[PDB]
Amino acid sequence: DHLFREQLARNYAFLGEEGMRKIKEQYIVIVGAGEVGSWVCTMLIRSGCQKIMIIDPENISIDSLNTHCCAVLSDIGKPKVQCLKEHLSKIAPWSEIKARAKAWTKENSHDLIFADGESPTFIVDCLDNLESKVDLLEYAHHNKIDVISSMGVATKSDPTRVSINDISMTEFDPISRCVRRKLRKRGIATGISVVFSNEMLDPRRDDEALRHLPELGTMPGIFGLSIATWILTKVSGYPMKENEVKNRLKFYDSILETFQKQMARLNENKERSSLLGLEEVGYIVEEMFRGKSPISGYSTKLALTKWEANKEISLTNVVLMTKEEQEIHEKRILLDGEKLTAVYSEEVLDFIERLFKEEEYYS
Amino acid sequence: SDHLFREQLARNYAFLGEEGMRKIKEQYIVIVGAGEVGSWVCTMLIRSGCQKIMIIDPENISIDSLNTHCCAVLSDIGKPKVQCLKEHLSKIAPWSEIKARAKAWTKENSHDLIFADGESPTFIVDCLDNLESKVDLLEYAHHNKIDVISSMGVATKSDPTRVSINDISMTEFDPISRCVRRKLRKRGIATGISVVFSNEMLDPRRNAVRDEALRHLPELGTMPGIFGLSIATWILTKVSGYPMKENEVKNRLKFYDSILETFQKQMARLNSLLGLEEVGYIVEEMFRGKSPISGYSTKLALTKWEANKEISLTNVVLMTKEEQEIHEKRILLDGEKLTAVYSEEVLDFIERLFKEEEYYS
Ligand SMILES: Nc1ncnc2c1ncn2[C@@H]1O[C@H](COP(=O)(O)O)[C@@H](O)[C@H]1O
Ligand SMILES: Nc1ncnc2c1ncn2[C@@H]1O[C@H](COP(=O)(O)O)[C@@H](O)[C@H]1O
Ligand SMILES: [Cl-]
Ligand SMILES: [Cl-]
Ligand code: NA
Ligand code: NA
Ligand code: NA
Ligand code: NA
Ligand code: NA
Ligand code: NA
Repeated sequence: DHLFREQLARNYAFLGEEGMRKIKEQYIVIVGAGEVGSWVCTMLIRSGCQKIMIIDPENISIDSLNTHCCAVLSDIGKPKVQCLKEHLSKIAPWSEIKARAKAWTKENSHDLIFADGESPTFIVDCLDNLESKVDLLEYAHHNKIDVISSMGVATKSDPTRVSINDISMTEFDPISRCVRRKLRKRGIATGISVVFSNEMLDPRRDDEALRHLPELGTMPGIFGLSIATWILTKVSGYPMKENEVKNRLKFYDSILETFQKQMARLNENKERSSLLGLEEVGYIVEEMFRGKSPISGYSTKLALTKWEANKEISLTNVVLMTKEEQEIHEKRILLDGEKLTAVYSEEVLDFIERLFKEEEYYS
Repeated sequence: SDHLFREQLARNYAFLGEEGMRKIKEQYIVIVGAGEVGSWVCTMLIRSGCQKIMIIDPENISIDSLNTHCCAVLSDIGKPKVQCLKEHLSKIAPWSEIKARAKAWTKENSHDLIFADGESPTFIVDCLDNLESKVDLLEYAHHNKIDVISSMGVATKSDPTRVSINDISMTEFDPISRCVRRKLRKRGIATGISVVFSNEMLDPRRNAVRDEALRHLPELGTMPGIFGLSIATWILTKVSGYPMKENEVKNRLKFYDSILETFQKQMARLNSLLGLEEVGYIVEEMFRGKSPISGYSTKLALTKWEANKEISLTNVVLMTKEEQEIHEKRILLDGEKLTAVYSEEVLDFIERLFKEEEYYS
């Protein structure tokens, strides 16, 4: 009773009575007991949450003893969740720790997280499998739960550059790109706060399908804690920064109008023209061409245009460019209808064709 | 077996390159203090490679130091902090030699502790709280040319992004760093000592008021780790042939000459003991590169404060050559009162800035 309070005396003195009282009553769901999740579960419990749940099927491979905070030679081949509850039941016997040695899915979530008829306060994504994460975040958002997602920690080697901001604003982190694009594709643009760092290492040997490669055995720690920290502060009501968002709705509208015009010029069907709404103009400009004309590189006064004459309107057959560039394009390649090989050089058409192949991956 | 080490540490091996690891193995790392930050540090370098660490921490694993310490559990409370680690780390890294030391750290024993076995220390990590001992340590680190990192403070820290690693010189902002740097500079050293710290502004809710009797307040369970992990990350990335930010220092040595030149010149126009390193302190640390009269950073100079007192650190003020000339005629030569020339708003701020400095002596 009064022995518990002396263990966390530090946090009681910092966040206060009102703040700390609010943390105890919460219930957190950790999806991924891996090298990054490991820490959250610990730190959350060390800093003193009574109830958390860990969801991870796989066992601790000899690999993980480089990063995993609480594991040890003796825990090789222990289900990652099973090891935590064992190495946290010596920190806090008071703490209920629901350990689930099963995989998470869209279909089992309803009957697994609500278990014993109690809602969760927080979902912490600490997954690796792209296909599984996006699904979790979709489910996390659409049910309106306070939720934070870890991005990958691969290629990262400086703890100063790490950050927590809205998934929308991870432009320059190649690791995040793979998920937020796939998550944007399902409509979710700016709902989620996430960890990551804008650290690029292209001069390394290492080695357009981008993948998770190596990682420095400390960094995952940094992430885990920085999440826990961010949880602890958000939950408590301590002052933090709000997440800035990258929705240039005004800019997406102005573009759409330059496309919605083109559809009245060509005089094409209303059942194909309405397909491109504000929602999808955003995706196209921000995630595909990254606010940059693929022919030149300019970013001032752009517009959309049907890419080929004969083919239907879709993401595979459309592109943005400078007004002047779409003026030419509209006039030359599709209205007069001459082959695009004489209007555009080799260099560019290879950059375009691949830039659709990459879009066809996320479809 | 070698194979154990490699297959266990593989992901790092593949990250930094075998040539990188070779160096990590060679390292003999002294970690002074193993309380919150120290504990973190120690664990990670062992866990991430290093097979030779010394730890120096008297106090025992307090029941409160559970939401902080990196491994410690209820079973091993009331146990020497250095031992607790040795046990947990010798279960994860049997290959690793962790010479724990119950004893406390002094300027005198330092050598007879660290060099005892005969191996020269490659890297020192300050994780202390007693300011005296910390300075005494950082002092020792530099005089014995040992690549050294030092935790500053985790007091009033909320933001895991603001955590920076850099030189003492650059930590102007972080309020905690002052007491540590100030003394350090006045011992005769304000460059070379790498330090982790958050320059996170003092949180408003729990302009001429600065009297440094301000100290450490409450921690936040997670933050110590951020510091620990980061200075581990740092040490690992440095030792291994891996690229790095390369922290750069704000020691305006050129400036100090040009301002001292004004002071030295004022002495020859009147009727010289003041050092260049002493000015640098007066300039950067006390007046903070800004006149207390105007606030401008341009065309600055020194000048004897009042004619009655001896030329000391508590009786020379930095200001514009504009302000030097006026002050020189009116207070040094014409012999006027101080209340007569300068506003009381200034003369207070100047008094406090001496009562600040008065402490550090
Ligand atoms: N679909 C999934 N649902 C839940 N956990 C998963 C799923 N796929 C993988 N995991 C686990 O989550 C871990 C992610 O942690 P990490 O690789 O350290 O970021 C993996 O190592 C798996 O053990
Ligand atoms: N003079 C000293 N020499 C070495 N270690 C010290 C000295 N004074 C205090 N410490 C240790 O510094 C650590 C700081 O950790 P903490 O008290 O948790 O902030 C404690 O574990 C102390 O035992
Ligand atoms: Cl959120
Ligand atoms: Cl063992
Ligand atoms: Na809330
Ligand atoms: Na519109
Ligand atoms: Na150094
Ligand atoms: Na400290
Ligand atoms: Na930063
Ligand atoms: Na100097």
